[PDB]
Amino acid sequence: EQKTVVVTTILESPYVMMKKNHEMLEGNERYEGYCVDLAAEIAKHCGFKYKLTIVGDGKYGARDADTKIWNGMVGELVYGKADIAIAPLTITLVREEVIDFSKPFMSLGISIMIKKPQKSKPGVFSFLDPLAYEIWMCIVFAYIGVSVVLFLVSRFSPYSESTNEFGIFNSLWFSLGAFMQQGCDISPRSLSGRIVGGVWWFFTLIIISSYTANLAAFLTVERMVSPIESAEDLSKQTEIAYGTLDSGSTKEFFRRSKIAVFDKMWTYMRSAEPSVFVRTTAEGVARVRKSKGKYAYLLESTMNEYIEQRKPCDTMKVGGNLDSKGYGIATPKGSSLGTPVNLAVLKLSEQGVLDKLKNKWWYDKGECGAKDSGSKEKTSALSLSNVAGVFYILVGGLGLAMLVALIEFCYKSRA
Amino acid sequence: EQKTVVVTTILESPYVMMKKNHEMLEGNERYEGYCVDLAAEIAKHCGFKYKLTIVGDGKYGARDADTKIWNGMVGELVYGKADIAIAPLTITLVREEVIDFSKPFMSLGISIMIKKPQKSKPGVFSFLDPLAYEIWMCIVFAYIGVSVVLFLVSRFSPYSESTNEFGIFNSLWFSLGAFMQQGCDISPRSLSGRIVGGVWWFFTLIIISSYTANLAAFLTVERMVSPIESAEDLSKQTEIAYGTLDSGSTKEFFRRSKIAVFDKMWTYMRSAEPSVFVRTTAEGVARVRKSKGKYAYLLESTMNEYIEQRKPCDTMKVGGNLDSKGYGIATPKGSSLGTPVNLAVLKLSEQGVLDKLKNKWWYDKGECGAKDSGSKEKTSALSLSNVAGVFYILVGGLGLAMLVALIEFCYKSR
Amino acid sequence: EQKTVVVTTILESPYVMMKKNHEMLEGNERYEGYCVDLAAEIAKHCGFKYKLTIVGDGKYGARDADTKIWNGMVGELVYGKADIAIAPLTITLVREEVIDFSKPFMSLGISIMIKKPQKSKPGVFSFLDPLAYEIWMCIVFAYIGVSVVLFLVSRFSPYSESTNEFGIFNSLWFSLGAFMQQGCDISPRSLSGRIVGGVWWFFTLIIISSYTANLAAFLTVERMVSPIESAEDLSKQTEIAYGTLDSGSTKEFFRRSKIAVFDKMWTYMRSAEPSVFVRTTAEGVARVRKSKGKYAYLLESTMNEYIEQRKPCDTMKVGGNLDSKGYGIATPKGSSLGTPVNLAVLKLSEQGVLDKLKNKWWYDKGECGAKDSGSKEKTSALSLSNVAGVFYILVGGLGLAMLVALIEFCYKSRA
Amino acid sequence: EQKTVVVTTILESPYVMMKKNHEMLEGNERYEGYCVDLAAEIAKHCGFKYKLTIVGDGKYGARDADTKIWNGMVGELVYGKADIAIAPLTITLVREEVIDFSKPFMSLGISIMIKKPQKSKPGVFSFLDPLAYEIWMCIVFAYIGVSVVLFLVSRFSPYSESTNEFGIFNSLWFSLGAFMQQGCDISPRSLSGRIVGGVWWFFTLIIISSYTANLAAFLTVERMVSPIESAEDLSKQTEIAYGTLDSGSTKEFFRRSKIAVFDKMWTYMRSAEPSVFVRTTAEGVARVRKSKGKYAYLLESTMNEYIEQRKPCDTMKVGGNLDSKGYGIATPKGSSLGTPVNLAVLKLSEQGVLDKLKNKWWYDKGECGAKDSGSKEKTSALSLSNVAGVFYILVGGLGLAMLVALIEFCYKSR
Ligand SMILES: N[C@@H](CCC(=O)O)C(=O)O
Ligand SMILES: N[C@@H](CCC(=O)O)C(=O)O
Ligand SMILES: N[C@@H](CCC(=O)O)C(=O)O
Ligand SMILES: N[C@@H](CCC(=O)O)C(=O)O
Repeated sequence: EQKTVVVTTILESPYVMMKKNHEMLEGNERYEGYCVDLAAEIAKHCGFKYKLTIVGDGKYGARDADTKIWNGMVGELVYGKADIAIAPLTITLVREEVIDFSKPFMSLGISIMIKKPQKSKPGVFSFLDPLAYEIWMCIVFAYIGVSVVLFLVSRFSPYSESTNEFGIFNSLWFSLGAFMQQGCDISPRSLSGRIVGGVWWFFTLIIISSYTANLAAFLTVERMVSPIESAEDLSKQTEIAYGTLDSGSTKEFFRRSKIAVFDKMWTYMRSAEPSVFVRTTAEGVARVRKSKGKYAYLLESTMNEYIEQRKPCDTMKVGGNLDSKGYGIATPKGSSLGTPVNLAVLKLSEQGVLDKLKNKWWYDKGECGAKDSGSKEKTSALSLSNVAGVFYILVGGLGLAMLVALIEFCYKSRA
Repeated sequence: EQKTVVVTTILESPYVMMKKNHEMLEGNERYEGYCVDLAAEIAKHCGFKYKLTIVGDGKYGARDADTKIWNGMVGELVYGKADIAIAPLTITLVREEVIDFSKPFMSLGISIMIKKPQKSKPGVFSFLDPLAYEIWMCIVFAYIGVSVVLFLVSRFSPYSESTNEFGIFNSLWFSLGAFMQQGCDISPRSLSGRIVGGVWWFFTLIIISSYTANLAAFLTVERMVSPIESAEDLSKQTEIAYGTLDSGSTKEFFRRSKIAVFDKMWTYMRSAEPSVFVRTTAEGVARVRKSKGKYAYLLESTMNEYIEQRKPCDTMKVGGNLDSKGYGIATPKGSSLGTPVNLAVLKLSEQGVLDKLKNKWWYDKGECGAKDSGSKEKTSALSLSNVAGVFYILVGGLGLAMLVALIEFCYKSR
Repeated sequence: EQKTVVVTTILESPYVMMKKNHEMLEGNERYEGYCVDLAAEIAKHCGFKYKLTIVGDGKYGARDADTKIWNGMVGELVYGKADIAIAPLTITLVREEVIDFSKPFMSLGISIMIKKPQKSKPGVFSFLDPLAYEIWMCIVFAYIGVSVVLFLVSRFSPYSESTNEFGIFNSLWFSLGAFMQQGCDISPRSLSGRIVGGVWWFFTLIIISSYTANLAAFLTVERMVSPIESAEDLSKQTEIAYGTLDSGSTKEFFRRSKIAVFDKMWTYMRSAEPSVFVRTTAEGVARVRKSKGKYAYLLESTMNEYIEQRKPCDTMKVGGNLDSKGYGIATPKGSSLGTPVNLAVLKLSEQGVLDKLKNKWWYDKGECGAKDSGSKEKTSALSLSNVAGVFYILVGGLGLAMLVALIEFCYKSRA
Repeated sequence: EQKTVVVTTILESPYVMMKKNHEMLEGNERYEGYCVDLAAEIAKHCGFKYKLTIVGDGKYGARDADTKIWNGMVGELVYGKADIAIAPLTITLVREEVIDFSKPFMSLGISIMIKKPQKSKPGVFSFLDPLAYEIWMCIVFAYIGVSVVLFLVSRFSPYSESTNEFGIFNSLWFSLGAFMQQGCDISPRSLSGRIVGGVWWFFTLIIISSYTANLAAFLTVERMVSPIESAEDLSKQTEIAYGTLDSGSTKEFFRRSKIAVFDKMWTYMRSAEPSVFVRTTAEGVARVRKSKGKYAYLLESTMNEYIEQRKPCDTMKVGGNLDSKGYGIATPKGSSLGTPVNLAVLKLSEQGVLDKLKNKWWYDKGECGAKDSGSKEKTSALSLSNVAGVFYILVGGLGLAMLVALIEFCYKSR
């Protein structure tokens, strides 16, 4: 052995994660993840020891403005602080000119991530929502007064007061049957009473119509929600905001491309304020979760499709991949080990362990059941929950009437 | 000029804007006069130092009557206190008399701006809206006629008369209960009466279904409708006062205008009470936003559009352009600089840099861009104020209902 | 002297029009219009003899790139067959370099033009349209059958047929009461009759709801028509095609300006086939009038304002002016007439005689001005006409029942 | 001294187009398109002389079985008919090892294409649809319970036998007459009975209002049917058939892909009985359009998005595409032409000129703006089919109703 090769790597799940008790372990053993396995396979096949090292400045890095200095992991490769890079370093021309890459071993595209919109489980009494509290309260008050006036008018000295059935209790019973439009078994005969009947009928006719119309409009508006799709709406949408990782090559791609859609996006991202960019993936996704709908995030599809299956399961992909790129193992210019590394990559590809490792690492952590897949878009049908409440009132009424009849029996058996 | 010039300029947000560090920036670097420094191409060719200098009077300037004294920009040019102006100033013959002008770099016109309309409170009797007056009337006459005809045939000589309930009072009662979809105990029991009952039921079914459908449509889609649209409306104006900027050449234009509609407008604005004119852009803006429903302000369309995208997005252009005029460079008569700089404007129009000059200010600040019907806030509950009218009718009817009973009681007292 | 200067002009209303008796008249009096009047003021100020001449090739003309031979009126002015031109020749830089122009005497803007949307005249029976013919037919049969079956089953012997009131006529009367949801005076007694009643009730309950829902939808859709406004979204609309005059200045404007919306307009004008372009203003207007709704036209606003006020009145302005331009008297390079002509124009402008002409040729010619004022038809409410039909049925029913009572009298009166 | 080369190409409609003067022109003039002007630009940079020819086999063509002797388009290179290929051909290692390939000029991947869905014939019982299934049972059980409780409370010794009319049969009849608003023959005389009578009315009012509202919502903004969410479903179902273009590189990709779903799909298509593979793009299109969506076709998405715009717009992409692959120029081993064109491809790749070509050959050909619903349909009346179901129920009810009377009469025949 000549020397242990110094390897640079940057923390991102599931490529690299801290071990449960890494502070107790050896420097190489401190880490666990996809890249730890791939590095051990390279170490086996190429036959040399290695030292895992975290990137000190913690970013992939790009050309510095107006200085042409390189920072990040790329910086560590060109200024000789380390010998080989095993990390999600993406291949693009502007860095190919100064560092060398192996053959690609994984494929990816750009993706968009948003919060899941809502969980709108209907309330036990949502059916009242069209009319609001005040109207119901005033309807209740009017109900009483109508019966009281009808009764008082109906019973007075004909100066023969017994010649009508409109007692107090019947004077209540009539208004309720009137209000539900169920008709009645009796009719008032006085001029005053006929006036009262007319006006209560008109009141009913207005109210029921207004309620039905408003409810129809309410359900119709919901149908046209039309959520954002295919990333095209973000060309014109402006209530939403979006941004990307800093110093990543997503940013270079957006500011360098000239396709009118992505040119418009870059114009937005360079003019939108305050700064939409974010310095780490973890707090970027935390920013999306906090914004609870208003801020979207752009990221590599591999990472997006890792996250949405994790425990919180509160976010999802939208749209397809916008382009295509690949990952590669990287090494300094003219490093003689680089071609052995390419051979190792080719052999591990042919042996299919690149499949083995991915099938190990992604699906086991996919503990979310992926329920509510969207394969049944409500079928427009009005579910029982939306009106459930109404049955409770009916059942309670019938339950009450039993007790009423029982006390009526106990009365009639002793009065 | 002494190989040096002080370029007359005015702070107007679409064309010249103060930099933040204005306490310490000085010279042209206090601003971003990209609207000028391309026309300074000939200033580059001649190499003379140019200072973008604030116009001393802070205004477009004017020419007095009688004395013909020239104010602000105009004064300082004609008095030789300044030498060249690249200010956003209107081409007009009254100024061509004493100064000369380049080819205009862009064209614009008179525009009119009002406070953006907003939904008002519902009327107490707004529950009537879906059917309009005529139908609400005709229903009544139909009801009367139907009751009378039901009465008549129901009291044909039975062979003894009055062998049925159907008196005129009872006939009105029956027809009223039948319209409202309520339990009516008595029955025609006879061919002509049954015929009358049928059609009346059909009629009431159709009316009710129409009303509910139309209201449902009404509550889904809203349109505020602007109250005015044209200069003709401004000639038929009820209360909304209007006037141009003071010292603005549009005012002189109105004084000059001979066409009968504009002459009537001018004579009104002359005969309107004082403080009908305003002296500054900010004053007009503040007056318009203060004028919830009382005043309207006239300004150039380019400023109107430049404001419309600012915050708050609560003002709007209405109507078309009233005329057309150019904006251009102005200079004292016969200046050795004013002649060749016209070549700059020409060749820059050929280069088409005018498009960049526009975009950099009107479109880079698009900000408050397109809003449309895509998604809406929840319609929310129907408020109590929107149907309140109905309750008053009910309580009024009940309150009335007692009096008839009391008078009946007193009537039968002897 | 002056050798009878020749003036070129192109026929276009209202600038120049044929005299109705031009078949036999001679001289400049053979014409009428704005321009032939204005020629008299030029002759007044210059004091020369002149002749009107019709443009042979009938178009204003353009560079005709790749051959670079001018044509039209401009052709006649540059190749020396025309001494001076007085016509709606607009001033543009590509012309000023070949020919001189005077000071502008009138101002113009470009405008869009469209057909009126035809008014939705109500029908005498428009109220039936929600429910389609076949259902209206079949309801009658269902009614008849139900009534007959109810009668037959009601009056079959219970083991005695006098025990129920459900005679044939009463059986016909029950069902009509039931359909309109207006209750009834009597109820079927037997099990079979109760079954029939329940069935008919369910049927009517479905029908009435379906009718109301459909009608509400039908009205709602009408509201959101949202017709083309400001006409710039013709850059986004594609169902409606639009043309432009050939060899006119408008045809140059869309190639020569380079604002993005006009770029895509010009791209459309390039690609659309059959060609949107047209040879003469009259037949372009004819194209718009016949190809109602789906076709549109671009023209100078002065000409549009002339057209839309004429008696056919079937077309209108839309949107504002796009830019600003003017017309001037024109003359060859170095012609001595040019400056005298400019002085004449200046004098007539200051003397306001330009208006003294214009007023005669537009304000008197307009004879259509009907616009909604004071109140508006379109606002919200249903017209009487929309439900007119219903009142006729009611009136006819009441009118019919009189004759029934009269024949009832005629029967009994000789018993 | 002089030298020329022969080129292979294929008439793929977005990439190469037959010029109308197809009778007698040369291949360097017969054709236009993305491949044609790409080749012209390449020859502009590299300077070499060439002649265009169609691939003589006219197809991609399959590998020779068990020998892999190359197809026409590759053989014309390997067997010296041509020296350079510029065609929509997939980059793959099974080809790269035999011939060299340029840097890819585009990145693309497989997608499904299916027939655009259309309105189906309405179901005979579609009148049920708005109120959902479970509710209908609850209504029935509530009706029964209400009738029983009414009867019991009506008859549990209200003080006794014969004191009231409310038999159990009559109680059920009352319950039914109260729901569907109609004539009420009798009424509860007692408090408990009136309580029972009350709430049922409120319940029926709510139910009816809800149904009629929702149906009206349904008939505006239809937005219906989505038969396939992704090829996942296509792997779960078996009714709709599918397959790739024959000899296509998709077939080789599936032949060796280790993903369980794709391996299942491969084993199925290999095991599929009828002719699932098609030889030409035209065949795949015609087969899909014919099959009314019962067959689905796999292709590279860059064709799919082009065909989508070629009217009629009756085909659509679904799913977010499958994978990523490159298209590039190819060159046989040892050919000197290889690197001097590869450097030109690199030049074009870095200069971005390809974006002009993409605009010229895809986006300038965009026509089908009906995607955005640029025109608004107009509603139509309900057909008899859309409600026909209820009539059968009515007639069946009457038919049943007649039989009871006869059996009753026969029962009372002794
Ligand atoms: N780490 C990626 C970028 C990741 C991202 O921006 O989402 C790169 O090397 O560019
Ligand atoms: N811009 C105008 C002032 C505003 C106005 O005329 O109303 C001018 O140059 O005088
Ligand atoms: N004669 C007009 C024609 C206007 C047009 O049709 O565009 C001109 O000078 O261009
Ligand atoms: N014809 C291309 C693509 C076919 C496919 O998509 O499988 C090739 O075989 O290279």
